[PDB]
Amino acid sequence: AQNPNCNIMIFHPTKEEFNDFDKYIAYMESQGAHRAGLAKIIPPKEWKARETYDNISEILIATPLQQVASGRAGVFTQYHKKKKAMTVGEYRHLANSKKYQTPPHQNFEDLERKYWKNRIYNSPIYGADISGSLFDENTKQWNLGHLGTIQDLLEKECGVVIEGVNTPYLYFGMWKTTFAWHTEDMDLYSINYLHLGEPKTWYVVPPEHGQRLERLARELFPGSSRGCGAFLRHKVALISPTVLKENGIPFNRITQEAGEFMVTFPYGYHAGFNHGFNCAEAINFATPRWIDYGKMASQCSCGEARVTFSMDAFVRILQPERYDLWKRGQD
Ligand SMILES: O=C(O)CNC(=O)C(=O)O
Ligand SMILES: [Mg+2]
Ligand code: NI
Ligand SMILES: [Zn+2]
Repeated sequence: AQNPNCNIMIFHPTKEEFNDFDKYIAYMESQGAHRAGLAKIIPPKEWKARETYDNISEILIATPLQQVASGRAGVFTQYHKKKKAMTVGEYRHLANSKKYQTPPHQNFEDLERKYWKNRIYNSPIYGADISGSLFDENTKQWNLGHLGTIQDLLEKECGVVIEGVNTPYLYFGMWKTTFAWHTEDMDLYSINYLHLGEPKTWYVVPPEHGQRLERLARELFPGSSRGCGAFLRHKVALISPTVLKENGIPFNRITQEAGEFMVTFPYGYHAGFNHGFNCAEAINFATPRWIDYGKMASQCSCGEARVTFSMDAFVRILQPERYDLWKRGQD
């Protein structure tokens, strides 16, 4: 078996190998990359996502989210308070303010220490899930706005034609902005490109050990666990690496820098934080190997997790028994 310790792999494709997305994902998996839950892909040196980022300040962040923490430094939840709309220019200015900026630090490890020590005592503002793309239409390779769609994958593999579309989303982050422990909707893959700015640190549990994370999470968030059988779909729970180590949960960590791709694999739980002002673009995608994960994915039926028009069709076709009760959560 390739990659039996489930280490995060880093790939360096040539421009020639960067021409066929599906075939490169298949290559990565041949080398065991999926076992970790997360891989990094460094694009060829000749590739660029677009010519410059000089004209992005007028993008609107219609609902910035203030991420308010509760709990203890190692084990907390965050709630997202809606703030008034601001442009990307306004947001970058706010991110760079004395109140919100990244503190002085030695290296990524000192900054990670400061994050886990101090996160709960601040409420950074996140511009998340903004439909859109920053790829130039003339970028032909690994353009997250031109991938083949999950609907077409289901059609090619399974023969069923469904409604729905699949488009990318932009994330504008600042110091301490946080993504809680989750897998993707319907345990899909995701791909994330860091377009500009400061890094993003990721933590990931191997898919083969996801249930161990869930068991710990039920113990650490006992009331949430009673209220919903898949409460990590709410995307509010944080657990530090120290706590994961104390409880024997296998995981890995890696820092993504501007100009690099990350791929998360089906049922790879991940969490992380941003080092300072940045902009990422991400989209879900599927392969043939995904199909059985889609059939087995947990679902939120307390109704908190509340998810897309397009995810309806996936649940209807892959999880017809759940469909009924699931749609009660979403209506
Ligand atoms: O970048 C973020 O804030 C979160 N991204 C993801 O969880 C992802 O790409 O799967
Ligand atoms: Mg603009
Ligand atoms: Ni994700
Ligand atoms: Zn729920």
